[PDB]
Amino acid sequence: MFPDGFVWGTSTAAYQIEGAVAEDGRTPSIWDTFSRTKGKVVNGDTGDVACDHYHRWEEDLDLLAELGVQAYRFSVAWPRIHPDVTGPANQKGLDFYQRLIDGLRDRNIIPLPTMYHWDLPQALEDEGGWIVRDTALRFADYAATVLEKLDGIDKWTTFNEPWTSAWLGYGYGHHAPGRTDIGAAAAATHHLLLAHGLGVQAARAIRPHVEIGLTLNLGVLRPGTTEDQDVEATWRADGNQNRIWLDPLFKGEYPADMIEHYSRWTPGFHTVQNGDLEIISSPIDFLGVNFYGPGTVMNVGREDAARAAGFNVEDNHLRCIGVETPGRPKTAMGWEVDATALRELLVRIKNEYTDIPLYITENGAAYHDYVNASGDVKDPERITYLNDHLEACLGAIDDGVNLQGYFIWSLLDNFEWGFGYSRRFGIVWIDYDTGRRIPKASYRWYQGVVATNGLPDL
Amino acid sequence: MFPDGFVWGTSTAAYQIEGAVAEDGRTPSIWDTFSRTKGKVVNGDTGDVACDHYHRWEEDLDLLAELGVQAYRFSVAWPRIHPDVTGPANQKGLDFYQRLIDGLRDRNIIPLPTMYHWDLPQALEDEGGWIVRDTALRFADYAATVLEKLDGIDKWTTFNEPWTSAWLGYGYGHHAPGRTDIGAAAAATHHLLLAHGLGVQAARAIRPHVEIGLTLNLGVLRPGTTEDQDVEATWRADGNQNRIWLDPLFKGEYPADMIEHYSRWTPGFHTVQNGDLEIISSPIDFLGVNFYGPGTVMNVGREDAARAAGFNVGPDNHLRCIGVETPGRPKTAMGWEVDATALRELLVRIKNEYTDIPLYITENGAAYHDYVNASGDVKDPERITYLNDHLEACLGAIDDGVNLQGYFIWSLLDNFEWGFGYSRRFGIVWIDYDTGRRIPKASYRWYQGVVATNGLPDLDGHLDTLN
Repeated sequence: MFPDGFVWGTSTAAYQIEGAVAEDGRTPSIWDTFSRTKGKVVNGDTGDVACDHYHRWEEDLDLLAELGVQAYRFSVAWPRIHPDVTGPANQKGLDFYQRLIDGLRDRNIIPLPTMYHWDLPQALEDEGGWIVRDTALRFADYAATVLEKLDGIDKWTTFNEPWTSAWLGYGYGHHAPGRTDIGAAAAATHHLLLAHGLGVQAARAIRPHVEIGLTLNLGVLRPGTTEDQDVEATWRADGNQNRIWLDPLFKGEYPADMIEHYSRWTPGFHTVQNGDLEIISSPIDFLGVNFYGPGTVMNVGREDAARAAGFNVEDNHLRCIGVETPGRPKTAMGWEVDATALRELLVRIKNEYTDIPLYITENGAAYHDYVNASGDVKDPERITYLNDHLEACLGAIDDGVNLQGYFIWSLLDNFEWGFGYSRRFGIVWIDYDTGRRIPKASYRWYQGVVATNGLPDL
Repeated sequence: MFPDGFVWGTSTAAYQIEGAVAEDGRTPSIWDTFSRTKGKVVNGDTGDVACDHYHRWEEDLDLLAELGVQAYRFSVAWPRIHPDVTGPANQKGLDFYQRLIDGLRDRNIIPLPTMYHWDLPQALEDEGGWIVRDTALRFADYAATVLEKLDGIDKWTTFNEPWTSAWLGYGYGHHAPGRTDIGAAAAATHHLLLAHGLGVQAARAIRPHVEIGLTLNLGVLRPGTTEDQDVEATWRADGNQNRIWLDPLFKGEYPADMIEHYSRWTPGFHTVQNGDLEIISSPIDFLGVNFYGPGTVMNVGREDAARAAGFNVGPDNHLRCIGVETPGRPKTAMGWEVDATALRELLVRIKNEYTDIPLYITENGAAYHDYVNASGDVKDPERITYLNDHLEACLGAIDDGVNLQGYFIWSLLDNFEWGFGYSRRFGIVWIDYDTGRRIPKASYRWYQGVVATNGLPDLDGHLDTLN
């Protein structure tokens, strides 16, 4: 049912699956130090070993080959390429990824590498991190090195979810580096987008050749009630989630109301200099989209109207709360499931912002899997999840949205950040103590979807 | 911190850990046929292989000895002992449990076997199951067989959670045999209690010196509001959960208000013949107590007033009452609300309203989503936090004057969690089912110290060693 040249695939990160945090001269990133700080990650889990992808890379390529995907999305580690941030390129770090790229090209699998998947070197974090403009500058120097040295790449991705690096990392303190400062996150918002622009600019100079875009975790947010108080609150969360990223990238300006909302904090958007938006709005070839589930939104301190509307129910700077729908399915993360939201998102991007090729670079869900007596890992709710969301994509394509790809998160059960290894997104099960790869029911089901280029009827 | 002769232990069940369902002449139990039915258990799971404790019994005994516990609860499988109930005892079945009991005493661990843990033979179910009276009689013969032919047992248990056997099995259809009939469950209620009573009396004649009791899963139910409507709705829910068991056992009568409530369904409590209540109320030496957490109760069709009060609610009802979730309180992997202070109220209530006999927490524990890490460990801090808080409440009960003389953690092994298959994990020992491998969790090492020191270490301090 899908188009002729539809790109199937699956996504991973660097820190989440690679491991070998010290091998070949790799320096500790912000997640090395954040995970080793107590109370930050469940059970004090770190990414020292993880899936051990750094050694078992050739096994994972063969899994991709047997799965039969057209493209494999992954991340290149900043601390591997430039351990010395200002210093020269570490050849050992460049050799690992080139070998990975070459292996993928051998199996006729298109590599889609990401420059930044939240693993910022600690040395830049000590000097302010994304709060300061300097870090955005030395990303471009990192980006340029990876743009020039690594060959065999046609498509590049600058950033993976700038919202999470900034607002969870500096705003709420869930992710690395783990600060609780609004002005710090609003500053990171600009400098991440700026560093994206510099990455795109670095691309067009070194490699006119290659297409380059970025990955965003955009959200679909719905008002719980139709009152002003609740609808306006939905508009604030929408702006923070989407519009403070989409408007700069595709219209060269920040939203008026979000700038007005974030006018209070410092540094924040005081770091916005004249000419930055022209850098940020550098024309990109494609847009990466990360969706999981929508969110019913109401105003802050509006719990009674929420419960009176039939719903169920870290400082609220956005002045809005999320509310739960009783009947709606949830994942192991606690996120609601509604495939129709993915359609609403892709159609909105088509209409309001950009008409460039779109790729679902990250779509999946956590479920509590286990190896049963026979040795199989049965996850029917993940298959249902992937299937339901893919029929939404079929609808978006029927609507006329330029959707040219889909990527399942993830290939492997990985280090799920704040929750450590206690949440599993992969379609391939992992025994962390041994490093064994057990394909789940999803892998087998997805293999049929990929090969036949369409969804089998369950 | 705890009393001197306090008995620490841990509990298991027959069908949940043993496996080898079609070996040595063992016949299908109700959970054999139930789990093999379409869409009764998660992912179509059964107890065919399970923890493979039937072949790995000696390994688990060694774990029990290394854990340092004074006792170990387990279930003796009815279908393994009497494949055909009309027929004689399967010797191969008897020798498995005798060798297990011998191994327990050789490792100086007190054996506390349970006659019935929900594995009623399928042949008995086909003839009505616990609905009919003859099933209760056939149990007395079964109890007689095990009481006689198994040596080394000082403390016996007749039934593990009659409520779950009756109401989840015959009333709501969530458990084996899977029936949805109120009269059937009310009948099973009486015949389970009757089978316990006959089992107690059978003990007095065959093994005079042994102590015997039963295991009940009692609940602590709080009214959602202070209105008459919800308080009385909780009183109905309390009758089903607690009082239609406690009053027959310790008062020798059914609660009048519950008899009036259940009179409309047949067979129900019309199956009560003359002199049953005296059999049911046969004096028992101890009472097994199961508790996992409380539940807030409100009247039926009162979802709106619940949300108005500040609760969360989801989307027949013979008890005419619903459950509501207090949003603030923590949940386990099951979804059950955690509140250790409720266990203290339950124990004190049993002391005041009913009996002063020795009590044992035969089942207490929680389910969480454990995982084997790169270091090979299975750290479960929330389970340590759970057990600690509940043990702190036990020390309160013991201070209050409650005759609590023991404590058993559910469970020893990550086993077949009935309806939820292997997807939910309760144990203190992780299980790799595909190989059969066993990995003691952080709770095991925590409990190992608690049992050894006979007291609770600092909770926040011990969590620091698990990072």
